Amino acid sequence: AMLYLIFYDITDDNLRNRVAEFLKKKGLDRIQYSVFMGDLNSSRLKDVEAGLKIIGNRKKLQEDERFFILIVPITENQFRERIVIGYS
Amino acid sequence: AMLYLIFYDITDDNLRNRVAEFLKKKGLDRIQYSVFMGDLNSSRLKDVEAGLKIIGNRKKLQEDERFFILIVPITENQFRERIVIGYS
Repeated sequence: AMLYLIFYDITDDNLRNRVAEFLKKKGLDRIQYSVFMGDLNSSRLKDVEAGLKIIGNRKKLQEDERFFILIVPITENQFRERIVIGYS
Repeated sequence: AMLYLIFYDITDDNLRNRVAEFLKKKGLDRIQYSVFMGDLNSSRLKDVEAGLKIIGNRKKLQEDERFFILIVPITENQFRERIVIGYS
């Protein structure tokens, strides 16, 4: 199974919490408030994608509202090469 | 030069705008409100990292404030394999 990184930007608190809860239930590792990672085969990737699409299956109501999820395959080595920047 | 994906979660509007402006000036391609990508060699990666750290060189003032940037190497093929989910 390939490793995936999942990043999201969801302004609605309710929808964001649904996404976080869903990804946790799928067994993905949470690495930041809005970032998860984990291994997914074809079946599990399809389930994740379908669930996330259902959560986003609505219309935006205000121009500054965002709902965006990016799922990208990565390798363990690439993840080890990551740079994380925070307050310092 | 390796391709990088840059995701961030920055609640302060001023700092977020400084990051977006900086990454644009560095020639990275913007792919979402808070996501960029592009090729960086060692020299250019170091400059990007140093600049982003300077922008984050302060102390958080309220518990729900976040400043997080993740830089990860990826390949063009991995990016072509990405899944993007939005409102639908």
